[PDB]
Amino acid sequence: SRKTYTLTDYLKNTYRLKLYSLRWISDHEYLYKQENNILVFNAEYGNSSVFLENSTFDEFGHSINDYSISPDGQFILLEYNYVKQWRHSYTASYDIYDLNKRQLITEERIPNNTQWVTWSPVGHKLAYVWNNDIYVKIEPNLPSYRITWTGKEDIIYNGITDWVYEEEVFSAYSALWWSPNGTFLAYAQFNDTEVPLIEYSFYSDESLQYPKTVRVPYPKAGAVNPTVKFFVVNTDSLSSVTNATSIQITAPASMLIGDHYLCDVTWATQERISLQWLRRIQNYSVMDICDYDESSGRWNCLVARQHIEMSTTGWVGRFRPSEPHFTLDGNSFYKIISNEEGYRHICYFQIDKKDCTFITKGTWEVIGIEALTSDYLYYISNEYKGMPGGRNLYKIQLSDYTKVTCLSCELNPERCQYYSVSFSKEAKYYQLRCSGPGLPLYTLHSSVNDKGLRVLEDNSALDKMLQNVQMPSKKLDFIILNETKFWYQMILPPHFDKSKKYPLLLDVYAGPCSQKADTVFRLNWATYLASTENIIVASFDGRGSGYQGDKIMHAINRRLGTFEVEDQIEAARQFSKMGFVDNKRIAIWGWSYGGYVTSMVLGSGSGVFKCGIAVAPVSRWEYYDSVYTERYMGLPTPEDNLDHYRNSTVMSRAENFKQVEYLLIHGTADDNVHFQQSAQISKALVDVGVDFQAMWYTDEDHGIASSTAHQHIYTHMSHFIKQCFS
Amino acid sequence: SRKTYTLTDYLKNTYRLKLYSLRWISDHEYLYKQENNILVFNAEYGNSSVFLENSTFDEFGHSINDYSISPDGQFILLEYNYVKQWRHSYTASYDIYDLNKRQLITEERIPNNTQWVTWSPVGHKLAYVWNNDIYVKIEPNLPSYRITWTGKEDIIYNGITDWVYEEEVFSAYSALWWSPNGTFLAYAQFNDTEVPLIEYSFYSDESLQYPKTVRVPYPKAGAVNPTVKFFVVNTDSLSSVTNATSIQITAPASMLIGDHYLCDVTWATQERISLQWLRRIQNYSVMDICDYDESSGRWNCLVARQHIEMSTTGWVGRFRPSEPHFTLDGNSFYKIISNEEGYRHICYFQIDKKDCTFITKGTWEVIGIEALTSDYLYYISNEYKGMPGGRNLYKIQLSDYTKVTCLSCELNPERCQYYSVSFSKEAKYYQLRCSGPGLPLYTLHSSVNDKGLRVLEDNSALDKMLQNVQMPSKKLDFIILNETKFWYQMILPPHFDKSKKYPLLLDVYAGPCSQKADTVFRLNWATYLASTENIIVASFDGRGSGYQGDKIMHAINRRLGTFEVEDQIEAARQFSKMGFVDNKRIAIWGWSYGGYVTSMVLGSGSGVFKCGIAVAPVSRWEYYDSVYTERYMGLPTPEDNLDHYRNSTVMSRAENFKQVEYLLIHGTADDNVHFQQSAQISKALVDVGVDFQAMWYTDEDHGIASSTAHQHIYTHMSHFIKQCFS
Ligand SMILES: CC(C)[C@@H](Nc1ccc(CNC(=O)[C@H]2SCCN2C(=O)C[C@H](N)Cc2cc(F)c(F)cc2F)cc1)C(=O)O
Ligand SMILES: CC(C)[C@@H](Nc1ccc(CNC(=O)[C@H]2SCCN2C(=O)C[C@H](N)Cc2cc(F)c(F)cc2F)cc1)C(=O)O
Repeated sequence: SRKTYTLTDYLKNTYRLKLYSLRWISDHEYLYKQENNILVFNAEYGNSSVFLENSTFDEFGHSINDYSISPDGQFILLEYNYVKQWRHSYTASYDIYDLNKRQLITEERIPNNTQWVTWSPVGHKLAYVWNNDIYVKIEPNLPSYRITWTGKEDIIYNGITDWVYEEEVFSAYSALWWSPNGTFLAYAQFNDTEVPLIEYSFYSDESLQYPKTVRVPYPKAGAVNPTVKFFVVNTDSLSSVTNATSIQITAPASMLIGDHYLCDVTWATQERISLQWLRRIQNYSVMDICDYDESSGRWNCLVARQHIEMSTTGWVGRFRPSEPHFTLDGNSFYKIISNEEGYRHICYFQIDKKDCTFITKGTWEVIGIEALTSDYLYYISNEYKGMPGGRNLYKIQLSDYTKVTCLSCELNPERCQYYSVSFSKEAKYYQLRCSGPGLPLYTLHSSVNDKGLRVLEDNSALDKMLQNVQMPSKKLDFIILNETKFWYQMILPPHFDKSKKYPLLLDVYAGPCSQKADTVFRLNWATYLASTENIIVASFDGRGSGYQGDKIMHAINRRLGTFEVEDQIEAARQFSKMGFVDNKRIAIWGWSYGGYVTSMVLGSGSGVFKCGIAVAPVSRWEYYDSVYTERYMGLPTPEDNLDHYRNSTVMSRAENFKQVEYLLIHGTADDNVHFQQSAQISKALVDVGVDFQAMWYTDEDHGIASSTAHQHIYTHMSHFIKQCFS
Repeated sequence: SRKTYTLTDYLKNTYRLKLYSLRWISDHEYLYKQENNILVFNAEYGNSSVFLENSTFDEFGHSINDYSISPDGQFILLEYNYVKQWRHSYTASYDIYDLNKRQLITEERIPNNTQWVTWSPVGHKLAYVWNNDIYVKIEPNLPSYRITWTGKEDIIYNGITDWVYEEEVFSAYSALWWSPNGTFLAYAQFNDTEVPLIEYSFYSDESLQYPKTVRVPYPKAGAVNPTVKFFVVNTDSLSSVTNATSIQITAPASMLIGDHYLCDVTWATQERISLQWLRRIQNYSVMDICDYDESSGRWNCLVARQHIEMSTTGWVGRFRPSEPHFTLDGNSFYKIISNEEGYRHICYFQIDKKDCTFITKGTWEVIGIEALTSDYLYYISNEYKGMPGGRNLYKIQLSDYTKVTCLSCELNPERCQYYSVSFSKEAKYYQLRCSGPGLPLYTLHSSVNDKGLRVLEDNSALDKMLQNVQMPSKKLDFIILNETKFWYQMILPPHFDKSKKYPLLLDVYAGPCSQKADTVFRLNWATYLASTENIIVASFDGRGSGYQGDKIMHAINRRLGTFEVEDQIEAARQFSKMGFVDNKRIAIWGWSYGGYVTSMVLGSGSGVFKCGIAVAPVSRWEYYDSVYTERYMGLPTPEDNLDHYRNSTVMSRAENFKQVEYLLIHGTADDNVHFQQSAQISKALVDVGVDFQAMWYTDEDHGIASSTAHQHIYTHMSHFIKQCFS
């Protein structure tokens, strides 16, 4: 009777998880693919018309993957030649197709090898970066206009984020920001002139005779940072002036004093724009609100309009200060910030009234400000049931702060405790995402009544297919320590016997403001081991975890590589004295930050573990970029915290590895955690004379994405864990 | 009773092998260290005086490792700051000490960071290369003279060999050649301008933040070769002319036609110099003999003086055409060359009489022309007992070629069958090196009587220390195949039972003109496994082995990666049907070329093996340098043998790896077999979905020399073999 979730049922991915990714084109209309054609749904009654045919693109000669329709619904952009670079950066070519005249444009097209292109919020104005310069077309068929000329590769990035501004701050490539009615366009430029490079080898296919040395700007902690500058241009007169005039916003003076960054820039009104500027020591940021001048033509920022935002126990925000959310008029806004008790709640500011008013309280951080009508503010947070990995949607009335209504609570909390959401334009309709504990369920809701229309995807298909197979189970809970409760979880095998000795495996990522303890239902490697192998996977959230207040998340400021690693072991301890946790067989594995921790853990004399696996792990903080590292360690100099970068290195513990069975794995083309860190980890043990299992993956970046490598790694880990155990 | 040669007794090296490395300063005097001081021995009676004190160098402030005394015995050069680069290249600083006035020189010293320095054969003239230029000092304290100014790093090498000219042709760095009476000096220059580079990462100690990208000129097979040029200068008038005039020798025309090299240049007389020039297709070389002109001042080469030397079945020579050996006058010489039957015997040439006369015959190649008095010619060869790995010294009389006397035959062939030798100047005394089968024995002999004076080192110390431990044993022999006998050998365990099933391990290097079957007595990793683990190590010489005629060595010309790999397995077969060779447990491991073979072997469908280990193995010949590769494969183009580079790639066999248990190991800073080859080997299996054991060694060059890495690797191999077996 029945089999289990094997490696193959995993790797080859037999059990599919149907989504329903849609994009609203208005306030009551969105677009949803259907494999062949692309239907256009009507938010309300759902009278699904067919927007664009599928066969209308066979004879294209190219392999097309993405599309982008302007507001006008008059042009579809076609993406192909996708060449991943970093996390979100990609270089490809695009073709514009005129929807109305049912014909494909031909002359004055977007250059091949572009870097980013986009529609403006309204109107089909196309802005784009190519060869590191910003060109803009008012009309598709018409020529174009170069807003910059200074653009010099791997030096001056116009309209696009360099390496570090991508991964750590914006988590995107798009360094341009269109204005509400497509009248203004604001970009961000970076002089990487003195920014240091990190070279390495790429080997391509067996045919390449001489390897290629990839050099890319990358400020490893304490090094030089690419100086930034912000501008704005009038996309209207640029067509009839010759050289489009590009006015620059500078300051804040509180930022000019030294090394600065650029947190999150967002418009408020057609002539009002708010820019958040962070300091290198990320405890002090300042938000600026500048408007447009009809006389002077310059963007002025009346000093009595800024909102200084500081932190006495660390950095500012979760991974950057959250984006403001202005009201319609544009003189009032809402930004999720750290409060007194250290919980992140929607403070309501005024463009001149310095202070604010938190329109929420308690011991439950708020996740994000989704929608904002001059009636309700639909946000997400971990309040219901009290748990941190519990995502829900609440709609607080802007007039009375007692009027706070949950919407995703009782939809079926027997199957849902984790959400996120997609709204229409005027937010007259929203699409909820139930991603756990049970199977994901996407559903539609009308806003004026907050009533549930219908079910867009119930996964009943996948579901019936899991009754034929003995799946595991997820016990998510908390343990008490130092008077505070910390959250962990266990992917328990089927037919769980709490009286027999089992082998444990700690799956730890646990990096600052993370969360390894949530109701999220995933069918990953954890799911295989738990079922087929009978190895209990477990993740613990300790003294650094986010979404649980600042007292928990900030307790690692500057002490990175101490508590979040101790707590892990202290956790491993708490499990030992639980019965089924067969002391003589406990494991710990981690990827990325997870590998780093899993590295400090092994070299602790803990002896709690028999073996361990670290994938692309950090091992000395000078080896990672500053915008992330400096935020949790200050500067690597004796005047700051250099003493600790040196204490928290996987290398100094190399000696205590003699007991364990370490297994290092690393992409030899990792843009993120440079192979370097792992090149020193090995050489560490080689010098201390300690055998260990090495395994490199050629050309593989930080995620060891490639189909083959992916299937490969998780295989080599299965052979390992099911050795060190069964 | 007794233990065995464990890993530790190996790695930590407990059992030492006393040598007796000496250097003759004349015809009856040499220098031999004594740890503290440095004694000077008298070749004859042996009345050992003490040359230089040890304490005379305490207060040196530096760490000194080497010394070099001029002929004059008037100056000692002191080496320190040794920075290994490649195989023989090294960069360090040197201090000259005046022996007579017992004082150290101070001003006008050798610049720090020099690249090579040397005494002339007579007189204390110092020639040296620094920053890629050739300077020469007549006197130590006096200034110096720059013979070149074109010297530009990683482009123009004056007085020093680039990467490829070091490893494959000269096996040295010294690209200058002093003339007999220090009157002339001849250098070799290299325009590496178009020579391609091979970059890679070096990571240094944990402190380096940004890795360093090592770029070095290196012509991988079929690429561009660094064009060479040869000169000569008058070290006498250079002191009194200003710019020392540097006359160039060009041609041969047979060489100007296309891509050429420079085999081996050697003087004959104060005004006679012979230069050997090879073609890119290494089957055709030409030796030139040019003299000095008193009128014209130019070095002329009367065409009727050259000695064309071609090969119809391969390249010319063993790894380069052997060096000529002229007679005193300088009009007659001896060069070991391939003869009719294809055996390398001392042909005797005349500077004008085109042909020659072989003063030796038979089925035993000659190793080398050691000494040459106008009486006898003391060479080495594998004639005695008929075996190939049998080295001995013979002294054939120049007047009668029947007068051929062995000297190292009966000294105790119960303990000796392998030699090599060090002669005095006028060869009035020679020091023999018995390196196998039993313990090494160094001894002295007088030449005028060829009588054995005394024993310089008998190893009786080490010896007595091997009676307390059960050492293995070495059965060296041959097997018959295709009517020809091929040589193999077995490092058999103690108390060998030829009736019980044992596990075998093929230790194969077997590359062109190599020898894995010889009477050499070594205490390496093989010795550990054989004893303690009871795994029978074995090496086989097949269809490519040298020292056994051309019919055996040349049978792989252009077919590299076919017979020498087949024969290996065919050999593995011959062992299987021998009893103790437990079929269900046979291994094969190889380093460098050895790993390559051991790679082709695994992917053969042979099924003969259960597992295998390859260290820094070649895996596609485009990945190695041309001067070595082109010699055994011609050029990688369809007009030559490109078709076969592609057949002989470890990658195409990636599929047949599913059965075996491959284990790849490779230095990540290998100047020789670039990590590249192994980066493709892995990616090969990753794509065919085949689990394998990877293990890289950071910064380690081709030999994984470093104490720690060395101990490490051989450990990781012991865990493996003693798993795949015991
Ligand atoms: C291991 C795998 C499953 C997957 N893990 C992973 C874990 C968490 C997240 C969520 N990201 C965020 O919330 C935001 S906000 C600013 C950018 N955020 C980031 O996390 C950027 C960091 N550079 C991520 C990172 C940190 C390290 F310390 C490190 F050594 C390597 C790294 F890649 C994404 C990925 C992965 O790493 O690709
Ligand atoms: C494996 C270890 C013990 C040891 N093996 C090794 C084997 C043989 C020799 C002796 N060399 C000679 O007689 C002459 S003459 C012209 C230069 N000769 C050479 O052999 C030059 C070749 N380039 C050597 C070589 C290197 C490689 F990396 C490779 F894959 C293949 C190769 F052939 C030295 C070392 C080692 O290579 O480090």
